[PDB]
Amino acid sequence: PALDLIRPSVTAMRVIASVNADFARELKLPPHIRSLGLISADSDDVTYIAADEATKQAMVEVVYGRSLYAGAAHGPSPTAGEVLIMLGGPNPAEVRAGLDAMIAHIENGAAFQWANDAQDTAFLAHVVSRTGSYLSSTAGITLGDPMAYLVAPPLEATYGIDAALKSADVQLATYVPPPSETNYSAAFLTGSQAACKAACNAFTDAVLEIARNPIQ
Amino acid sequence: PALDLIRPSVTAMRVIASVNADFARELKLPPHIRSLGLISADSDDVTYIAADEATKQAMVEVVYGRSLYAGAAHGPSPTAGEVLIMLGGPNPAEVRAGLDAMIAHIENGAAFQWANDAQDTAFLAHVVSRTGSYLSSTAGITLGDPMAYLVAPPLEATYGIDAALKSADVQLATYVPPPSETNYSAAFLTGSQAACKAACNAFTDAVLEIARNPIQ
Amino acid sequence: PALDLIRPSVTAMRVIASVNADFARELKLPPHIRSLGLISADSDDVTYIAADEATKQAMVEVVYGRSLYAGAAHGPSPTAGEVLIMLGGPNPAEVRAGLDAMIAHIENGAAFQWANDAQDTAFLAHVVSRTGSYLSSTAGITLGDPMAYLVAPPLEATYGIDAALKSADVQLATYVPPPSETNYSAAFLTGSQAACKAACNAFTDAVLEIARNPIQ
Repeated sequence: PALDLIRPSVTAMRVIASVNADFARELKLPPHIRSLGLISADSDDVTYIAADEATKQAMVEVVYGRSLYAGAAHGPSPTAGEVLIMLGGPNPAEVRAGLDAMIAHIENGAAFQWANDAQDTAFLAHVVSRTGSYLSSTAGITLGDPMAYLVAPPLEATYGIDAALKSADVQLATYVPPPSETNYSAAFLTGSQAACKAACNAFTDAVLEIARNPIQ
Repeated sequence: PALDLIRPSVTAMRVIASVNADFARELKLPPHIRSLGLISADSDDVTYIAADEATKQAMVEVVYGRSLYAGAAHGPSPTAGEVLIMLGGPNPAEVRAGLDAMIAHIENGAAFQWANDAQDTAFLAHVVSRTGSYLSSTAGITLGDPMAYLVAPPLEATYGIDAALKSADVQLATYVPPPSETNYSAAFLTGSQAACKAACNAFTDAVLEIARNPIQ
Repeated sequence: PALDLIRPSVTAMRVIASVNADFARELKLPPHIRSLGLISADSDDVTYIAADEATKQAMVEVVYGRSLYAGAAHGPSPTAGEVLIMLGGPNPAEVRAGLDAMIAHIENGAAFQWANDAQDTAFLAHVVSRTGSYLSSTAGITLGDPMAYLVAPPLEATYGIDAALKSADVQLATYVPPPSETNYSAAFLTGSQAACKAACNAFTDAVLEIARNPIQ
């Protein structure tokens, strides 16, 4: 039913203890990063948040992060999900700690929710109370500060973003207009933590409203 | 059966009477445009034509217009369809008039047609007799002049475009090679109205030919 | 079962004996190329290899080559497959010879293989012993030299590329990170022919390993 959590899952994972020199150059890895952890999951935004959480729980940084066209439900294989994260580290131990943190946060952390009882529409309104290096890489987001991670289908997202910015003391840090590779739209809002929560609640109310009466 | 109209439908709609300042800046809205109408439908090109028709029937202009990867049949939700149009206006009344025009033209206007009796292949060959601001935004298209809107799968489209340019007194204004986000290919042809109709008929004949015997 | 060949098929084909002048200009065709062969198939990489083989078997060159978003299984129509190749030639005879070579190599040539018995995961590890103009267009690849064509889902591909570069005397010529329009990842490796075969075998072993135990 509406507001129930969609539980994402890790679909594939591997650790490259020592990345090949040639491939390392093509990947433009810093000198210190010669160990690489690969992970794929069926939910892109939840995974992006987990990767960022990983850069707080270990000596890792995101080397690569991209989502798939049309999402997991139209993926080329079960191992693909709709994302691939490559975490880089100085050694296999740090990489595994990072990956462990990613697994924990993909299975029991930030999660999309059903916008309706029909369960054909999904959205994400999540507060990252303390951003790590990854999310703070984005222009407008400072390392350690909080943020609201808002994701929804094109129209729900546009309406909801406007509705969030009017509900709390927050600023638009990054706006990803529709479509993303997955055909969703996304926004990263900044400000106080309590304010970000507020924004998330207003976002949710907007998406649910459209879910109930999509055409007024 | 072949040549039957595919009837598209509006999947979601909303009006933002007064857009948030911050969001307005990120959207780069002109000073006069502070009211915003959002609409999503299951057919991208038909919707693009409706939006353009709207800029003739009201004091609106298209702020944003983009289609989804792999189309409506592989959309993330029923409200997404495969397009989102954001119409901008000076006030909610103009925006609603624009949206009303969009609805009318999405339900009873330009429409794709089945290329075969199997109904697994679709195309669009439509004459926009008088283009509005939106379509005329495209390089080569003058405000008010006519044009042929041709859309078909990669090969059908390439063959048909060539076939249209040989059938009537027309020029290639814009060519969108495959794939578009929806995996179709498209062309906007220019010239006299009667000539555009001619181009549409030759386009159709080419697509049907391939539909009957795809491999000669 | 695992390692069985996926047999691709041509989905649509046509020859334009004499391309329209206007369209020819928009396509930026060289003066000598005024005949054009169009072909679409359900497998993009196999088709890219066939097109390249065609530039060896006839006086043709690839005018256009692009794949579709989310692949054949989520294509807009059966004629679309997931690729469109436009071969350009000086006359219809050369174009038809090129197309004949493309058909033969799409039906009985380079072919993806199932990574698992479930047959939900596919990969490509193929040695092009003598590259033609098309593949050698890519920076790092010399006309006539050999190469390994490696393709797999995001994680399988990353792991396998690293694994290939460690298995044989080869260099990374081109790396296409995930996702491609089809949501796969790809690599073109260079070096001796025997070495390329080696790389293909190590690639395959890596993809199969992940297929058996995707999460270690």
